[PDB]
Amino acid sequence: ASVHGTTYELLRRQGIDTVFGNPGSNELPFLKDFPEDFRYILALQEACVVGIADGYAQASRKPAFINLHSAAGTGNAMGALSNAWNSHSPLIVTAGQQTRAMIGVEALLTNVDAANLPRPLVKWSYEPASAAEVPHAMSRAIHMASMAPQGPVYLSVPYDDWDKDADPQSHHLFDRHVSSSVRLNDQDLDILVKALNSASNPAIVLGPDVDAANANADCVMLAERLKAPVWVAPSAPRCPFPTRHPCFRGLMPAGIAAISQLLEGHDVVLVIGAPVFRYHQYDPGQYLKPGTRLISVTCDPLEAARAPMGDAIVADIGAMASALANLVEESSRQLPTAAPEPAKVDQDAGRLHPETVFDTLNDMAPENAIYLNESTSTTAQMWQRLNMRNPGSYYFCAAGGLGFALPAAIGVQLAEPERQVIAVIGDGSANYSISALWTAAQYNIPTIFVIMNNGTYGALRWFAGVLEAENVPGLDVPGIDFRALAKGYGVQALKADNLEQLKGSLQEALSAKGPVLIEVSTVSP
Amino acid sequence: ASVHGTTYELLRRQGIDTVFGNPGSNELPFLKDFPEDFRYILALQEACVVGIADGYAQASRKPAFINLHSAAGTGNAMGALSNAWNSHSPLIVTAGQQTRAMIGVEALLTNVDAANLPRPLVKWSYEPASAAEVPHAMSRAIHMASMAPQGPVYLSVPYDDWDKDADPQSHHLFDRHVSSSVRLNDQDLDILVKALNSASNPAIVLGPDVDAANANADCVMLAERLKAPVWVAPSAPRCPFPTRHPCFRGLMPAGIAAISQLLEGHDVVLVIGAPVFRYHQYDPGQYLKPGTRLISVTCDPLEAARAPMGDAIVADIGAMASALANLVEESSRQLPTAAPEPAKVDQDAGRLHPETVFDTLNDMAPENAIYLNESTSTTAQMWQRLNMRNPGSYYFCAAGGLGFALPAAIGVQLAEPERQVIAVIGDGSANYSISALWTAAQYNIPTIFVIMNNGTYGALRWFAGVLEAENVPGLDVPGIDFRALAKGYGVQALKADNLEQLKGSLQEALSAKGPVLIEVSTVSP
Amino acid sequence: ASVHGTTYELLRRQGIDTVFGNPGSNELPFLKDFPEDFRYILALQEACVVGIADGYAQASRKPAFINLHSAAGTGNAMGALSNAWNSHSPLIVTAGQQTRAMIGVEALLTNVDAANLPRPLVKWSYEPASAAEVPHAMSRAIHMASMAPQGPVYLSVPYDDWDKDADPQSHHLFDRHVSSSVRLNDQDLDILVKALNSASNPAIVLGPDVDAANANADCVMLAERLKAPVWVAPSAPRCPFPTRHPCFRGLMPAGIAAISQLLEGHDVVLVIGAPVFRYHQYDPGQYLKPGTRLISVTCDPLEAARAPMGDAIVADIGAMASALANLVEESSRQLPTAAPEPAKVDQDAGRLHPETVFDTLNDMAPENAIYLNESTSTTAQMWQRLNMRNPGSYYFCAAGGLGFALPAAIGVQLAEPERQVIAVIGDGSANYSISALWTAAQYNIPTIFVIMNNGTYGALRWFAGVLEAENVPGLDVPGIDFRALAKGYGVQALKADNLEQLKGSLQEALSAKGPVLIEVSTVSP
Ligand SMILES: Cc1ncc(C[n+]2c([C@@H](O)/C=C/c3cccnc3)sc(CCOP(=O)(O)OP(=O)(O)O)c2C)c(N)n1
Ligand SMILES: Cc1ncc(C[n+]2c([C@@H](O)/C=C/c3cccnc3)sc(CCOP(=O)(O)OP(=O)(O)O)c2C)c(N)n1
Ligand SMILES: Cc1ncc(C[n+]2c([C@@H](O)/C=C/c3cccnc3)sc(CCOP(=O)(O)OP(=O)(O)O)c2C)c(N)n1
Ligand SMILES: [Mg+2]
Ligand SMILES: [Mg+2]
Ligand SMILES: [Mg+2]
Repeated sequence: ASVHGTTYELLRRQGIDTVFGNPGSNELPFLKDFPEDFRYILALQEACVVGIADGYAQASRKPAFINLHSAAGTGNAMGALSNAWNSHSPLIVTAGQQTRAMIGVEALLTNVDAANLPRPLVKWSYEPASAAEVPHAMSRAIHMASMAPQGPVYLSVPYDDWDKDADPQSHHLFDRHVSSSVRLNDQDLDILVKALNSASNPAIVLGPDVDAANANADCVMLAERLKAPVWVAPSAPRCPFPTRHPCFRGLMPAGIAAISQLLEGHDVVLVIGAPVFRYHQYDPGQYLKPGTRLISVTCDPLEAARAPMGDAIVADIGAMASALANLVEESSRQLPTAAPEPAKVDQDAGRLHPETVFDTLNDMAPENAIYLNESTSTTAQMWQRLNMRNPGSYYFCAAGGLGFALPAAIGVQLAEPERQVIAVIGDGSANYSISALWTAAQYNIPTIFVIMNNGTYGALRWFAGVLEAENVPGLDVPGIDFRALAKGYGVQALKADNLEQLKGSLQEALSAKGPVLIEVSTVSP
Repeated sequence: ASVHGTTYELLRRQGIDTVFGNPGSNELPFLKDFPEDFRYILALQEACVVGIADGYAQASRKPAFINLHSAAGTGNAMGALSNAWNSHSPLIVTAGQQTRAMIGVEALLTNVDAANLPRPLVKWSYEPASAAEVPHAMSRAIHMASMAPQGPVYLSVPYDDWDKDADPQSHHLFDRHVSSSVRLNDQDLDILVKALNSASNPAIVLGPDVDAANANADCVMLAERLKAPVWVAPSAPRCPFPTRHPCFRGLMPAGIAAISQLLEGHDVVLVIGAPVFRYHQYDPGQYLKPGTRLISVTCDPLEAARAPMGDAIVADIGAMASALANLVEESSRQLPTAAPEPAKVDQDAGRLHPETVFDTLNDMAPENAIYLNESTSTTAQMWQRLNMRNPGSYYFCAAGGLGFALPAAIGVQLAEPERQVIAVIGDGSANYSISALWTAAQYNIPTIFVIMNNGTYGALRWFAGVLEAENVPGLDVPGIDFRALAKGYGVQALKADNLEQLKGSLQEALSAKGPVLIEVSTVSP
Repeated sequence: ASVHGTTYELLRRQGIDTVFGNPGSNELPFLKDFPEDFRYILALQEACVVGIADGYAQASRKPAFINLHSAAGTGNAMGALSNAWNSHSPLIVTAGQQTRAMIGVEALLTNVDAANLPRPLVKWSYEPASAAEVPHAMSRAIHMASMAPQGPVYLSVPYDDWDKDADPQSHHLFDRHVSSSVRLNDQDLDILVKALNSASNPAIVLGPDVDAANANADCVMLAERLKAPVWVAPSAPRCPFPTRHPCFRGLMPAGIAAISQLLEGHDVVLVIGAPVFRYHQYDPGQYLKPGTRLISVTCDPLEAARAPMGDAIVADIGAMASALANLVEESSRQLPTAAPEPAKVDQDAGRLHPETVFDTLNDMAPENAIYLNESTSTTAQMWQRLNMRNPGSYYFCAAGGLGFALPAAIGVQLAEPERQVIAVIGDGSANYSISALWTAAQYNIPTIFVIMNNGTYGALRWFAGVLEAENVPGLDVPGIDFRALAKGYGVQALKADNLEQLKGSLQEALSAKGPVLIEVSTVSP
């Protein structure tokens, strides 16, 4: 067998059947004779290839396979990798290298010091020392991406390797099962359960690894038994809990003093599937107030090490959430009462308030919609206004890197063909991976893109206000016609300048048989 | 509180009370006002500082703290780190950096690009961005070294940081408990237990993470219930099983074809606490023969990813060994029969055969002795001839880096004051960290060093034979007087040129109140 | 031709005929059939292999070739590399890697992520992607080490590569000549010459790249024409000027305020072949006083970039010193007058003052002696008391990493068989690479080692005084018998407890036909 044949066999035996790619000449020997059972998803720029794969992985809860072109293709994707690192996305990134005979002279398209290029944003990064090693290296990549804590990995392959003879002993790679589905030993688990049972005012804080694990329903059982309020950890990249459940208390503010104040009076705070914590703004104070202690369950030793307070347990989030939900006592305390509905903001017949857009989306979208956020100044309102009952219903760029939601919405919709994906993207963010629109058009992946157009980088105007920073250049982005960009890439486009047109545009988009972009004229900050 | 005071408080609250060091000027601000409850162990060169700390950590089963001088001190220790990486040793390596005001100009003793210096041989490597951050960075280092898979970490600290004010919120670091004591979820554990119960001819292979976990006695229960032979995985850095137990079958040959041949006819091979596998020699063949399947339990995702065959489970070795030993059925098969005793090699009245040295050590040493091996051409004989009943009884440089056993024997004897440590070290290996002898003399740490003197790098002469390599230079090391080197560093010294003198020298050394070196005239290969 | 044959041919064609090494099993395929025209110099530990090669390179002014064993051998040498980096030493470091077929599984002796291991202390670090590439990679290593700014480089080679067929086109590597012998263009050179001619009170500061370039005699002509005082830049690793020439003013103090004060009243300060500057102690103040401007000529862009003041020119030191010495006008100012001789320190019949040792060395040593310093608390006195008329007469560990002078003295004496090498090494420093003594004994390289025994790390006691640091542990090193360590490794040994015995020991050592160690009882600080 050739290295090509053995590698595609390994991939299909490990569950991989799709290649997200932008091709190049170092990759033609890999892509030729492309197997009939695989499907290649082209995108026009690498940040878009990786963003699509990333949404697909996160929504499918399985690794996604990427193929990029040498150094420049890999480099074009590094902002996307920054997000994938922070979301623990299982991404297997492969890039073609020059033929081994041309690497020394550094011929054009040589990826110099290849394994160092994607660092520090990958779990494992490698170039094999011979062609026969490529299937074993690919095996290592699959498992490194897929073990807890999941994350992106990188394999560089000289293009001459593919046609070489494979090692016949590579067949032992094909059916390897590797598990990291582990939980705290019985004795220590019992100590943890007794501490939860004994708490007089417990709180729960949930992060994105809960949704990744599909542990959401176990965490609802846990919060119901403990009769405990549930917050989402700050800077949330996913939604880990039904947002209209009576226990739900919303997104935590990403500040040190805000969070200790929020948690005051809670004696035991249990954090599951989040870093402790992904703060953002400068908000100095106590990490925790007197009387509050914290216990974190994380799948990631780097999170456990860097928490400034609390105990920690490094284990699988699905296994831990399930064990705790089934072991804790039913508390005799009263179940928390549901937060009230948000108020309607006054809206005239002109530009839309973001509140109005979310309220209308919530009124019209199916109950199993999936939302993506890259509307940076409207996050708090989005979280208050969208009822998200099901898992896998929210994604926001986990490292803050814009250019995620537009491609990732396409990957998510590919992963979940029966759930309507709606990406709400600011006019600033929409440009970073605008070319991804073409993939949705070409493959007919029926994502709806809602572009919030207020003409400015609104969140940066807000941070500038907090800093009291005057005379900052580069904050305005006038003069973009999103309907013309959608036409550019083959996607039906609509404009909503007021509420009547927003309703009509949403009705048409929800009825459409393909992707749709709606440019919404929003109020300027 | 100062950063100095808060950092020593963090260390003592996390169980650390000893600093293994070779001091320098960037470290004086850390070492001044050295706390009365800590103890500083000086060694004269950094490979020796790290080798001592390493033996201490491995034998104590807890992290050890090291303090070295900037770049050159850290660089002198990098071979030692190579071993510590492969043995999963929990080493917290700190090094002093220049004052922050002098780093830019690259004053003398600046550690340039400090965090990259020890890579790839550390789990985590860092320099803090401010003085107030140093206690949190130290906390991160403690936990990264201590979480499974354990390993060395590196922290660089500008010398001006220590006298700065600490953040009052650093107190939340002091009592953090972080656990990685986890095992496979119940459902999958039950599947694994049923596969073991159902095996018709199971084999067990154990590696060094079993001894690190003190899981040895659980693995004896497991092998007794399964009525299964037990091998030690190849290239063994520790001994995970009593070597005269009836199930024990010895050290596996470090070759691919040798191991598949050994395992042939075994239907399920369970590997615990080892890489799969640490092969050495070139020995191409099948990874496993038809009819054999393998299941590995490892604490290290990098081991699980790179195994060329088998299933794998990434979990704590102590938690997994205990759970399996207590859950499996007692098989009705007959218990394996003990291997026979090794034969006596003919010995005349002249130079000693290595076989004779081990046989005599076994005759005379206490039953709780601890041995270290750095006699590279005699390993197989050592394993056959020393009855090691207890855990923590054997150490051999885990990456093959010579210069480990002499210092590590001193650390081990410090960790285990009531167990006689006996290091058997070839005349070649003895030179790499010869200066460590001074530490044993100065602190009166009563290690016995047995130097196997055959005048040559014997194992390299053997590998040269296997390669059929002629005219190789640099293989002979004549003209070293080990009794004079021991005198140099204050250690009592004895010579054994025949068996009568070997017996007398061992009797005197075993009776001594301090360290002793015995130079033994061994047969030339 | 094989890769082995083509590589040794490349080496001899590029002037390399000696391999400094400590062998291992990954290197046997390289070392077999060792060519009859090469010479292998064995040392017992890698810091000693690299220190010997380093002295040899620095004194010979040509690259030296090193061969080490995989990761642990390379790691044992990293402190030595830290020095070699700061001295711009042209060192070609090769290390053996596992066979390519065993790298993936990480067999024992695999050097993982090999090219990153020696960073940041090398100019270039690489592992070839195929066997046929090895001679080109070796060519790259030779030239990267040898081009200005010279420095260490690293090549990792899988052991199976050597017996493979070489590319017949590799012959084009054999006779490549690569020059970096360059100087500032004529127009800008003329501007610089006119500025020097016009200076009313010029000063010259010289660093180690002057001695490396053998530009010393040109700098004497330059200082004589400009009638300018000459200082050696701080933290000096080499001596660039005759120390009894009338222009010589000694070693600059390594502090910011000290140097600006020293230079005050000098209108133009010309620095040649040094960083600007290698400060050490904390000594805040003005980089330069009003009225002083600085112009640096360096062979190293990293030095030019990081100078906090002055203009800079990046060019070859030999070409620039020669051009300036021949172009500048003879000034009509009076030639500087020679510094007076140092005074005799009162010495009784007991322990030796360091002043007395240097005074006696200066009285007895040949006028072409070469000295090495690793007596850290006595540097200023050494510089005042040794008349060093010739180039290549002084070496001190350029990064401050102890363990350099003892091995490097052996390399220097190998490079300069007709110049008596005398290494003055403190009792603390002597331990770091003590095993190097064996190389001098085995090859009969007649270095004289003068061990300054005061029982303590004296310079650290001094820095502790400056810091006002009390209760510092680990500063004393009692209980070392250097005569016994020399006997250990086959080197004749003498003791001097007073001046009479110092004189007699020096007379005997200067008369000896092989290496000699003298342990000198010096006054305690
Ligand atoms: C790749 C990339 N480039 C730049 C940025 C900086 N940045 C961002 C940030 O540095 C801040 C990110 C942040 C931080 C905390 C919480 N949420 C977001 S926001 C932004 C403007 C986006 O404008 P738009 O999409 O029109 O939405 P709003 O009008 O609602 O704000 C910018 C430019 C970024 N985050 N990522
Ligand atoms: C830091 C370092 N430097 C070099 C080496 C290479 N090496 C070694 C290796 O490359 C091989 C290591 C090895 C490989 C597999 C199994 N066991 C050991 S062995 C050795 C000689 C040691 O001689 P000595 O202590 O006198 O014992 P024997 O006479 O019984 O053999 C050498 C030099 C090494 N392993 N580590
Ligand atoms: C590899 C290594 N390890 C540690 C150090 C730290 N250090 C040193 C330093 O951190 C300081 C180096 C320095 C700094 C500026 C100028 N000169 C030297 S000096 C030293 C003691 C050496 O003792 P000894 O040889 O007996 O001579 P003296 O009695 O005359 O001082 C030590 C230990 C070091 N420089 N290098
Ligand atoms: Mg906007
Ligand atoms: Mg030997
Ligand atoms: Mg001293």
